[PDB]
Amino acid sequence: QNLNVGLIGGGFMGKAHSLAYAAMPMFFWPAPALPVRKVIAEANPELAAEAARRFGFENSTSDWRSIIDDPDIHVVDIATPNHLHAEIAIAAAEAGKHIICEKPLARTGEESKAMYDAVKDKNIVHMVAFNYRRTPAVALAKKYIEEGAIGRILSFRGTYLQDWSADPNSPLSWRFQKSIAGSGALGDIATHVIDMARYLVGEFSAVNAVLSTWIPERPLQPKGPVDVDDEVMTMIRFANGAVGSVEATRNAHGRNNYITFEIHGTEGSIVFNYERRDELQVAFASDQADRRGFRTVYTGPAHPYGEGLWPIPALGIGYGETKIIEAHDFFKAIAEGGSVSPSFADGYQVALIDDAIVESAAKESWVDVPQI
Amino acid sequence: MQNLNVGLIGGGFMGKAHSLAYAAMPMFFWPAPALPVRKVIAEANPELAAEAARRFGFENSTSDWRSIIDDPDIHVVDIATPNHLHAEIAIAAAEAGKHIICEKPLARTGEESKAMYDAVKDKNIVHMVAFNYRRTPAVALAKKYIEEGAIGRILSFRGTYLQDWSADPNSPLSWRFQKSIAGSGALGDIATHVIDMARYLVGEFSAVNAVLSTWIPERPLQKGPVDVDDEVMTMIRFANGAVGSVEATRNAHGRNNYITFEIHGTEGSIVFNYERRDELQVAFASDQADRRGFRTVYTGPAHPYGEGLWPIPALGIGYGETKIIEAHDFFKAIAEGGSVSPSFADGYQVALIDDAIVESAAKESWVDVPQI
Amino acid sequence: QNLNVGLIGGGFMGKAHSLAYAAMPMFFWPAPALPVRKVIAEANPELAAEAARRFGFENSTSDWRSIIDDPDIHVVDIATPNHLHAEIAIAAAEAGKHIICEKPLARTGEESKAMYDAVKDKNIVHMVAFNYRRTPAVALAKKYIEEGAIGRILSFRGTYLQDWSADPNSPLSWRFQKSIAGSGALGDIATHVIDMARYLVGEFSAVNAVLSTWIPERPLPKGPVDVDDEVMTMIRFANGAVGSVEATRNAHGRNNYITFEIHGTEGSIVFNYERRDELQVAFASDQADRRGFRTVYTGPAHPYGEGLWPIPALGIGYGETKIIEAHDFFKAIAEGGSVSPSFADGYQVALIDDAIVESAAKESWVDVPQI
Amino acid sequence: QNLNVGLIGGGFMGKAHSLAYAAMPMFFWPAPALPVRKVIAEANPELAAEAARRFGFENSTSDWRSIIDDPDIHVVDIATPNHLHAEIAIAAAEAGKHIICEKPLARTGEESKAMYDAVKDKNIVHMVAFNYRRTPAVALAKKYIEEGAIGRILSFRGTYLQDWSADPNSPLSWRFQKSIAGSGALGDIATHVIDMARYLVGEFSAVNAVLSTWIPERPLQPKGPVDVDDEVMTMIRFANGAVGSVEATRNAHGRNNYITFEIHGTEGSIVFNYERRDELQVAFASDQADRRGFRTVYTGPAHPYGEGLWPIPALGIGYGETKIIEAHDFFKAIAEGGSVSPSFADGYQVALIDDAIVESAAKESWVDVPQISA
Ligand SMILES: NC(=O)C1=CN([C@@H]2O[C@H](COP(=O)(O)OP(=O)(O)OC[C@H]3O[C@@H](n4cnc5c(N)ncnc54)[C@H](O)[C@@H]3O)[C@@H](O)[C@H]2O)C=CC1
Ligand SMILES: NC(=O)C1=CN([C@@H]2O[C@H](COP(=O)(O)OP(=O)(O)OC[C@H]3O[C@@H](n4cnc5c(N)ncnc54)[C@H](O)[C@@H]3O)[C@@H](O)[C@H]2O)C=CC1
Ligand SMILES: NC(=O)C1=CN([C@@H]2O[C@H](COP(=O)(O)OP(=O)(O)OC[C@H]3O[C@@H](n4cnc5c(N)ncnc54)[C@H](O)[C@@H]3O)[C@@H](O)[C@H]2O)C=CC1
Ligand SMILES: NC(=O)C1=CN([C@@H]2O[C@H](COP(=O)(O)OP(=O)(O)OC[C@H]3O[C@@H](n4cnc5c(N)ncnc54)[C@H](O)[C@@H]3O)[C@@H](O)[C@H]2O)C=CC1
Repeated sequence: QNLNVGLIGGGFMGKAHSLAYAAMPMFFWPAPALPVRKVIAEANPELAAEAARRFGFENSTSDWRSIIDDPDIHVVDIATPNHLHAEIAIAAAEAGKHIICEKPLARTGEESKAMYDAVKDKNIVHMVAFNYRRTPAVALAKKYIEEGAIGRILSFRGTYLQDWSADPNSPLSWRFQKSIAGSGALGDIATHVIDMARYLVGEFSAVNAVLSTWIPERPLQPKGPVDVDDEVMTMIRFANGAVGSVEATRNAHGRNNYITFEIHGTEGSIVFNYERRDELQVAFASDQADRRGFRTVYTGPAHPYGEGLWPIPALGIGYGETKIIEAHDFFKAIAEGGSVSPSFADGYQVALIDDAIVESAAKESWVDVPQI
Repeated sequence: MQNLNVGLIGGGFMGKAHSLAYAAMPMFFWPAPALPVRKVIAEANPELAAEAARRFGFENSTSDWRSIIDDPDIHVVDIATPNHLHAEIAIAAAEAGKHIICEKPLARTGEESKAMYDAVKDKNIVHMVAFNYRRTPAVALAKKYIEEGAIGRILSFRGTYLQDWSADPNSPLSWRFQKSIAGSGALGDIATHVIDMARYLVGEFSAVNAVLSTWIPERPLQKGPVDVDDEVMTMIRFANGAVGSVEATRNAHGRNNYITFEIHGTEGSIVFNYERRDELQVAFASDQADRRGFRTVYTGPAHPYGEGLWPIPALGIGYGETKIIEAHDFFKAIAEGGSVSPSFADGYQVALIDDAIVESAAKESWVDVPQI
Repeated sequence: QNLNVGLIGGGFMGKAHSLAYAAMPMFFWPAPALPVRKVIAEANPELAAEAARRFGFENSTSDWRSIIDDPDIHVVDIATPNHLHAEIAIAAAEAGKHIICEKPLARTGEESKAMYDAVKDKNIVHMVAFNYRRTPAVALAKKYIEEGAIGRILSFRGTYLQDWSADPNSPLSWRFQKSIAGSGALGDIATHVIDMARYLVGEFSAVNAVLSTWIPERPLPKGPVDVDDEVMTMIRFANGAVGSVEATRNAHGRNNYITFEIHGTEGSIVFNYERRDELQVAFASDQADRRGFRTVYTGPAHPYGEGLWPIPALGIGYGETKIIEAHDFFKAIAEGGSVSPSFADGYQVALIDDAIVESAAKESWVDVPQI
Repeated sequence: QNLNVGLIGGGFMGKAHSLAYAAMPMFFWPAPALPVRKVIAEANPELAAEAARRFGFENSTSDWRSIIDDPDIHVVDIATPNHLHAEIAIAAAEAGKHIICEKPLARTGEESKAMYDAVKDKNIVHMVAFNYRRTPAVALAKKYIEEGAIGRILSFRGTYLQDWSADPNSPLSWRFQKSIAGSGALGDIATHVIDMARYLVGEFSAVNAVLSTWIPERPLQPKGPVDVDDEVMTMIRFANGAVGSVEATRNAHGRNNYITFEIHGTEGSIVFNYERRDELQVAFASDQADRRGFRTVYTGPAHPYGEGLWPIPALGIGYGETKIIEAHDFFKAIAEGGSVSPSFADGYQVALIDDAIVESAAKESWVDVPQISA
């Protein structure tokens, strides 16, 4: 069975998404369904037609509403900047389309809520693209935790450290503009870590945070204001009694895409570093005392999703494989008439955690995270 | 834009990696040198062939590879079969005036490989052997440092390829363990990748001195004998006067896809580990005395091929990106009427090196490597 | 010149300190002064006598006051549990003796204050034994920072993760009893990280903390743990940087994992004591195609390198940190100078700990009093 | 019991040796015996007196013969360059002293044979100072192998890679002079790896090697010739049927004290890197399939020698602890009327391997390695 995709935005995530739709059935065969790259929307006709050629779409448009109104489109895939997520998803939901939307779901908790409300009562699959939790090593961590293999979780530490804008001469873009992005590091990269904490540990009860801006204006490439955070650090109380912290920054020289976590359980520990994403480190307390420590486990056929990936460990997982697994599970949900995680429910919950972090930093005090 | 019809022969492991490369290359390298059309796939029987076409997105399928050779509208023949069919298929393709990419090793013996070289060497066709690991961005970056003189003159090279997927004696007797099909075991299957790297980064081999080992002499079928090497180690004299060694094995517990090198130059060193392929390690002698050592460099836009890959370092290179780069350079050679490296000339030189290694092991002496 | 040492405590730190006194001049020659292991005190005569023979002291005693009252003694070295730090240090200061005291300085801010007040108007050398800041790699980090090589510091992350007590059957030693220890992970190990932060970044302005006890009772029949197993705190530095420190006794796979990561405007530095020979430094100024963390092995080219091993990676262990400590302590004494960290630093750390405890109790930011 | 030590030479090993004697009882208590730093010899009386003060020796001399002839000296510790090991050890053995000698035992197999022949019938403890095998990680690897925990050994790889002389302006010290040193990288650093190979895998059956000199002259401490190898690589056939190789060099930028090995067994693998000596990496085939790989094990109380070292893993092993452990075992053998490994027998076997490597390199052929009993 074919599912006709309408992809809105042909930039960085347009590419990664197009790769996923091209490759997914090659990896996961027989596929839950066959993606058809039907129409791509971009900001003007020339951009759109060029994107269609590059990414292999059958049609282009400069008006995304023409995708919403097309009765032959089954999936709407939102790959635009954060300011258009809600308007597009809400239209798509009203037209009864399945939706994958890039993170953060929207710019604020309130805007995210409207998207969740728009889908929560329809029999459509809705997904927020936190692809990093589908790194096989992160799925392997989940497996170990659910089996009890590290016991009860005490403590979680999570980072997302980057440096692509660590230079003040690096130009202003929508990622530095509150009106567009909603927040800086918090929305752009801390949300990936937060989803990861929710996935592996559980729901957040409360946060206590500090937001920092290090580079308050950038050249327009003549300068404009950066009115978002460059860096966030937050302590966390988890609803199950665990404690933790998350730190994200755009200003860590030497750190490129350093999404990490360290989890301490009563019977073991798990460490992950996405810069070496093929590896998961796991220390089991039950190891004999003279041979006890972290094992470096390379993901392959024996680990979650391994049947759909490469025939030996360390043949190498890249960014693409994570989007491929994401597309697979999205399509599986559609084909099976089920739901997928993370959904717009997960999207909205994160946006509420973001609001709580901002409020916490403003008031310099603990803030309870409202639940869903 | 120029569209080239590909006939792929084999829909196994490399059939998948190759299909991914043909679907993805234009998305990464845009504007593309030419657009691959997945036109026909050949497999061992008609049911296999049709299923592989559905899986890998080929328009047509056949159980007979000759029908690809004889089809005037196929521009590219891509040989992804086991080693016993490389020569017959490439020689047919050459005679039909097709561009050819052939999986490594080029064939089972030096003499088979020579017949393939002789068939293409005086034709105006692009011919390539699929030593894709040299197109890991980290390896291309190593080449850049070297050719720039940034580590000075090369003194010594150490290369490995350590695996463990058949380290269990109950792993069965596939074609890779059968000399009549494979030609050799670890030597032809995995040492050739390291030998190609050594030729690319250091230069031509002058002599070798080797030991071949078989640790598991019989396996279950699907009982039968293993008549190839499980492991090879060889010393090398390079024609430029550097020294080195290469070691490959199927029997190193904990080693998954551990293709590595370490190069010592007069002014620096380079160390590469494919299990962490995003990284190149480089130590420059020119560093100030109190801040000298190996730098871990993560590949991205600033490094070779980076313009066609991901927007920041450590977003993550996998196996697929190496095949995408290989496909890009193959197609660029075709579009531009040039040649590509490594070619059948390279494939044949490596077959001669393997033969010299076998001779060496048998005679327990240094053997000069014949030049093509 | 000889400096006569009176060492109080013959346990773990007794052994490390005795090693430092025995080895320091072999390493740093000519030496600032020659340590004489003159008297070791222990808790009873037989322990003391055995400790003097094991550690090579001229004399033993089962009464630490015999050291204070011995006019031959130049140096009092306090290697007892935390409850005796204050009374011993104060008596030694009143006797005009140079003092090194193990961390934490005392059990609380107030007890620490008494120790500081006893030395602050004197010119004796007083030192608190935060020896991890004298790992050569950490001193290297300080050098890079002071040179401006990573620019201005924005952010600090520090850990001390251990697991020696992660098993609930691990017994109720003095480190788990508030009356003796003062606090748990916070006093015992987080203080090393706080010291490193103060050394590399600067003074703490405010803290916001959470304290956790995971294992509330232990075999002595059992008894209650009334200290923290784990602490995490956010930090505002006086200079405007931000950071955090995390320490725990409950991290399976982590043995002596005292680490930091510093983000400056022109570079980053990472250190991991479990691989203490290494310092990781990333300079923004690296050419754009060869930029990232370089792993620097400490040796002759690096701070303290003239007194250590002749090549990098010959190997620094725990003892070398203590030897360097002793070296600088004795150099201060012999020149009539002061040493860092002093009891001023020890007391400042003790104020930071009190602010951390207070912060955790009140679940709010607390300003750190300055001495 | 007190054992009087006469140390000959107060250079770099003088210091590490003096540390071992001063510290060993603090770590391993009760001690087998108490080392006494009685007399140190150096090459002139001013050096000797200065060394005695630096290293805490009671007495000094400029004539090491006065240590041999001193009836109150129990232990002779030879820490000179390679050219004096033999003359000193042979005189100490004839005088009935216990002996620890620095590696390599002597300059050649023949000279090493003389040393072994002088001790093998005497009732003395004799030791060659291959201290790196007493890194606790390496002792741990021995434990795993002897237990059968990685099965039968198929393959061994060892390196000793350094760069302290990778600048050709680094001066022509004795280490670059064949007449003093006997060989370059081979004798100075490959011998440590060869000892580990013997200890962990077994005896060598044959070798096939290449020796390289990259920098053929250096400034004198005007220039002189370097007439030793900078670099060695050798393939190995082990007597038990395992294969392997060893590589050592003075010319590897970024490598400081990179003594490593990788061992492949039928049921697991072991990897060690001295630049991170606190760690041993071990991969067990028996791990469940979804949690299988190299474990990074930090050495401490649970591991060999752990009762004498630090109370938790990763408090930190440095070079000195290896010398302490070495002195512990040496004194233990003296105190118990026993012997220790590696002895002059082992020293001589290594010198024979070196000779075979040299010969192999010159003939470009496999050379069988004689056993010390031949
Ligand atoms: N899951 C992940 O790992 C990542 C997610 N993201 C998210 O993906 C989304 C897109 O980010 P990037 O692709 O990096 O941004 P980008 O700036 O590379 O591309 C966004 C594209 O949106 C197009 N666009 C703008 N207005 C439009 C309109 N009215 N109609 C059609 N197209 C329009 C632009 O022309 C541009 O090409 C963002 O929400 C971002 O937060 C971004 C990077 C990674
Ligand atoms: N460059 C690299 O990194 C790698 C290269 N290789 C090489 O690729 C080649 C294929 O290896 P794999 O894909 O691993 O083998 P495979 O066994 O996974 O697949 C080979 C396929 O060839 C098909 N085949 C056999 N006879 C055929 C015929 N007459 N016509 C059409 N198809 C036929 C089989 O049905 C099978 O599906 C080999 O030469 C191997 O050495 C393999 C793995 C990796
Ligand atoms: N890296 C570092 O700087 C470390 C510092 N420490 C600190 O060192 C101090 C001692 O710790 P450890 O040596 O590990 O404890 P420990 O329990 O090993 O030894 C303490 C010794 O003090 C002795 N003692 C008790 N009362 C005494 C008295 N009245 N007179 C003489 N001796 C007495 C005990 O008999 C015991 O042998 C503590 O303040 C601790 O916080 C401990 C470990 C490491
Ligand atoms: N086990 C290990 O890890 C190491 C072993 N070694 C070995 O230890 C030995 C000494 O090497 P280093 O200490 O590095 O050399 P060095 O050159 O630092 O010291 C040698 C000392 O021997 C002294 N000496 C020379 N002739 C003498 C005489 N007739 N009487 C008394 N002393 C005399 C010299 O004055 C010099 O101070 C060598 O055999 C070397 O191969 C060296 C370094 C490390």
